[PDB]
Amino acid sequence: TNLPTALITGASSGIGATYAERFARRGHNLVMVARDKVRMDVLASRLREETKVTIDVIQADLTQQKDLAEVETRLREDTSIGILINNAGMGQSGAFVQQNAQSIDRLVMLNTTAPTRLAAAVAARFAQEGKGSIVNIGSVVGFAPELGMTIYGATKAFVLFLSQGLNLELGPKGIYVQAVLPAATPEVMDVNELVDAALIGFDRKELVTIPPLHVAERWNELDQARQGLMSEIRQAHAAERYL
Amino acid sequence: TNLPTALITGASSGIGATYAERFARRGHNLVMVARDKVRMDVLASRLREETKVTIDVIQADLTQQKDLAEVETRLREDTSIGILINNAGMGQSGAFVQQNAQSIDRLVMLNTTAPTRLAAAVAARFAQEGKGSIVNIGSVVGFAPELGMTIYGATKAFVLFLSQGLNLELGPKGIYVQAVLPAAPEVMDVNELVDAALIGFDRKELVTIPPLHVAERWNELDQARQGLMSEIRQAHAAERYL
Repeated sequence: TNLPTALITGASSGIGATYAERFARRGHNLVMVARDKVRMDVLASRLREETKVTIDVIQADLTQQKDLAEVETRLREDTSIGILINNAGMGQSGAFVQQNAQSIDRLVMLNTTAPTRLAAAVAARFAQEGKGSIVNIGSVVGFAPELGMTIYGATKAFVLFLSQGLNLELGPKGIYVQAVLPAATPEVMDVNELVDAALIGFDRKELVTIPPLHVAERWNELDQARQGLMSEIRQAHAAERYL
Repeated sequence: TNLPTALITGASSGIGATYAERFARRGHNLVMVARDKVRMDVLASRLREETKVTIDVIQADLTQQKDLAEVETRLREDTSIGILINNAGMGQSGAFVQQNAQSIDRLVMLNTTAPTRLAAAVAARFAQEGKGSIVNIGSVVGFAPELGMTIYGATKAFVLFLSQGLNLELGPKGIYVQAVLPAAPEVMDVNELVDAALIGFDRKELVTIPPLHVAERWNELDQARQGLMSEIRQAHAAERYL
């Protein structure tokens, strides 16, 4: 059976690097995309020797239009790429009043605009072939505006909604769209634990995978509450409490 | 002084124009920001005659870095502006496979990056003065990925989270942050929607959803959200993942 090549963003460290290591050991060829080329080459050299798979290393600053369009083109034309890992370690630096226009641009671009454009690059080809996987790395911060990471959490709420919408749109076409929601990473989770758990959901083709969530029912309750709100949407007139 | 000036984006038609009309009749001076200068000038000329308030008209394509930076600068330096209406009529054209990189750029910029940057322009000054209002125009589509407007609804889910986070961050400093969520075949009158949103604005309501028939549904949804975070145990993966 064909094991498809996986393109992974932010593949130089953290979740991206661990995803590259796991897929290489599984037998997948890789396309590693990251701004930090030095760490990518170190990791790629080790994975080539250990796993004998093919690894192409692309240096790219996805806040650049030039670099992002080049990665988009690779996803569109490389028919061997059947897996896209939308990963970005880009977080928010402190409070909202400390953000400047430039850091907001980069934060939204890396966590929202770039993942959406990459999914659009493979969506048309995945629909042609009737197969493919899009794994979007969100965060549980998208559920918690109380944590004080306002812009970052907002981009993660974006990524979750994007995954839910892409599933309903691309699912019937044979495309698997997964949302992975790591914890804010006071002992936190090991990155090996996190990615191994995310892959257990990937193999089950789970749509929303939240490794740090103790009660899986909590998600379904939130989804039910969401759909329960939409059942009371009557667009003809405003509610009486506003009259 | 007295009634603070309100800056309104997308003020050329729809919700933005209706907001401009309501605030002008209330006695607020306006700063109207929109790409369509012709419709802004028609509306501004009439509102000047009817309401005698001051209206400054700024033509701005908020997908341009130059134009957006100018509106940010005006928000930082004009101390009379005490109200920001983050409004954008920008929607999505059909399905996701039909979206191109350029339309995605503009959709996210107008509905996500620009409102966030405009709020950042007033946040520091509003905290200085200890007062001010930020009204973010979201949508109920942010609750419904089933409607097939994936990117648009995603930007609106962004806007809702931004409002909730800005409330908890800027609220204690005296800043009011409101999220207004209009609906997406009989639709609602735009006058009803803005009149309903302003009823919540005067109550300083944090989340105003005019088309929501049962207000409790929102509180239940927010409770369900917090219930999920209460079961987040970050030390180890859940047992269901080995």
